[PDB]
Amino acid sequence: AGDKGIYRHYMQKEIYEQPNAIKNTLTGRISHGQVDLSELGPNADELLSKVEHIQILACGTSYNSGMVSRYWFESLAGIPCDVEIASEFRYRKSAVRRNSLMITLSQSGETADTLAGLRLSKELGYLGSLAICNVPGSSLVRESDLALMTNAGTEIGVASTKAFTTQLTVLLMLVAKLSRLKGLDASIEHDIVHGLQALPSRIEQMLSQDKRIEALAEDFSDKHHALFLGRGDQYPIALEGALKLKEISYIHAEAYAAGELKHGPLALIDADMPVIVVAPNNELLEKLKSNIEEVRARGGQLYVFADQDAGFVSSDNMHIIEMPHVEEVIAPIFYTVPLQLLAYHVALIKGTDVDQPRNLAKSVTVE
Amino acid sequence: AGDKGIYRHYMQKEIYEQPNAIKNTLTGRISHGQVDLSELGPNADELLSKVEHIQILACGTSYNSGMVSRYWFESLAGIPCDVEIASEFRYRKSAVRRNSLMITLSQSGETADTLAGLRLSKELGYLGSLAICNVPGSSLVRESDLALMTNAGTEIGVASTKAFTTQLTVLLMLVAKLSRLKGLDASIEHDIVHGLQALPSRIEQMLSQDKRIEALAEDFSDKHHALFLGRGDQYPIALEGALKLKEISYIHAEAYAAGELKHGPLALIDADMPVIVVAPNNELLEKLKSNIEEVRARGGQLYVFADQDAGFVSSDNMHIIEMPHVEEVIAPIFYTVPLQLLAYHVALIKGTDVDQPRNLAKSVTVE
Ligand SMILES: N[C@@H](CO)[C@@H](O)[C@H](O)[C@H](O)COP(=O)(O)O
Ligand SMILES: N[C@@H](CO)[C@@H](O)[C@H](O)[C@H](O)COP(=O)(O)O
Ligand code: NA
Ligand code: NA
Repeated sequence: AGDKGIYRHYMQKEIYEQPNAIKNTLTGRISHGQVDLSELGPNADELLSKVEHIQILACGTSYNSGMVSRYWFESLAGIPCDVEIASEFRYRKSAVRRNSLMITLSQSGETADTLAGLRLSKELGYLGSLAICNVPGSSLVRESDLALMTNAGTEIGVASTKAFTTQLTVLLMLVAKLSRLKGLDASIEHDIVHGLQALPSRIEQMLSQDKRIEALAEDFSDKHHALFLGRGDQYPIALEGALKLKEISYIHAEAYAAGELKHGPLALIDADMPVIVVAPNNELLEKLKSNIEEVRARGGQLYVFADQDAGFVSSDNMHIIEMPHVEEVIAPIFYTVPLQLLAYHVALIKGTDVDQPRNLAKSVTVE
Repeated sequence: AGDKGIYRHYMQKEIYEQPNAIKNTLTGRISHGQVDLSELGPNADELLSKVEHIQILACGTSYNSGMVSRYWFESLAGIPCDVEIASEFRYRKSAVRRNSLMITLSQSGETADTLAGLRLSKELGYLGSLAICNVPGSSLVRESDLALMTNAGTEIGVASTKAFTTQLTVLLMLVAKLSRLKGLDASIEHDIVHGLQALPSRIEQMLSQDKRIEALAEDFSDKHHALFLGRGDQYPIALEGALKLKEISYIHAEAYAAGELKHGPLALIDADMPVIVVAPNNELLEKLKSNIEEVRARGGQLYVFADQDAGFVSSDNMHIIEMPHVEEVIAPIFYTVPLQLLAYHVALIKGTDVDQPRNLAKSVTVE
């Protein structure tokens, strides 16, 4: 499988390779401050400029990356985007949108549900298909019209880390390139390229503070439940942080849109169910603190990952886990890191099988 | 709040009122075997025929009804449909679709997030708005262009039951009416009207077998977790059955698309986490049984709600909970019932506050 070097597990290694991985993914693609996707060929732009809707299919952690990207495609490139679990798409009769581009996200490029949604799509009237993948020569790559490799290097750990952040990096580059094809304000693209060029050092910063996440992991290591909350583009990061905690600690962690906490889940919260919040602004955190106060009688606690610049202050049931300020455009990618490290340190404390969590496999090559 | 008559709780009452409620919702709307929405006025059809995309906003149980309907709008009326949590829509910059109809679903008609998504939408370029609601003269009704009341009678129980099934009934009628405006095969509409006219007696049948659900409730009443799985149009019913179990039993029940069980959650399953499956076909059940077998060493068990006609047979770790055959078009509505009764009987056994579950309120009139 490969040399782990100084890391104890492939996953830890892959988490620490994120900066170099994202660097590698940017290589050849940034030319004079603009996204250069010329690796796609001379007719690529013709197709891309035709796109009026983007459809994304994937499973697991790859669906979570697609979900983040939808907020980018719509808010920044102004393009309608839908993301769907691959198995759900493949078994339903769908209404295909005018001039829709079909994108599949997959680390392995072999996931059966995703490969099937792609095969099916060819007969449904899509403008064409684009594979974002980390494995060259894999089926999803071979069978798509276009492919943008993430170039993260091989990922051996079953719970994906660098493949996810490099996927979001390729996605943001596509959003950039599409904002330009649509003749949208050039600042949209520059903000993205700048967020991207900073990203590697911003994660390297996040990594240097791993010891603080380790301490936090002690408060979750004996818990059997956890609720992860996020709003907008951080909603999917909360999805991804609960998936990672499920995957390698086996804790029953579920994600929720922050605004729906009150429409149900507050009834479950007690001391055995910590609530994590991913990069909330002030207005949202005020609501959440008011919600957690409703459950103080049961020891409800909020754990808030947030920009030190927001000025939030920890209280007895609200713990601010301060992070460096970072560019809004890349914040979803950056806030993933602490959630990967949290899951990893909980797994270490418990002594679970990080690189091969029970009953899971790197890629599900069967439907 | 009203006479409970012979029922112990408003919720139980509201669950047993479903047949009469759905009847009441169909009243005046079925004319010579076709959906008659003429209550909307003379220009309604002009607008509706213009629709090329449907956007639905709601929270909680109302979002779950919208999610079911998306599969109907796309598979039957051939119309692109997107459903979004109201809070998520209201805080993001979205890409509005060409000729999009905006629909809000709300029992109370006052939910702040949903009312806000509606207000915002007026300035975004939607063809117009339609409120499906159970409270007349409520804000969402007053402020929308069109409204289709569910006429379920008042719902006092905090966890919604008849408002949800009457919402899905109004939704299927709209799908029918739109298939006709698009000049689609007339059978689509007749299948729906027939499924609908049968529905009341089909639920009355489901209700007569309440004693069998009660027995099943004993197997969940001491559990702290539960995974609900569903595929396609039953995926949202699994969402709704896990929400109900969360709401009134306080058990940590989460729903998952059946095809993603393998992409994560299988690592969590043990004896303290029963897996429920909602109306799977043979192909899907074979996969799920193969998945549950992977976790036999930890006592993993599947509880399958399914058409007696499928011929499924119970085994030591797969319990078939047989149901009468029903028309495919209304199956999502019918399979909701047993999940409402399961939650209700678990709550009864535990002695939790069914009609006012801890920390919840009928409608969340604040954001
Ligand atoms: N390994 C898991 C992610 O941590 C799993 O959910 C994975 O994301 C899923 O199987 C999709 O795999 P793919 O990206 O290779 O398509
Ligand atoms: N009462 C709950 C449903 O059982 C809650 O989630 C509710 O669905 C949500 O508040 C939406 O309310 P509404 O339908 O009145 O808009
Ligand atoms: Na945001
Ligand atoms: Na189906």
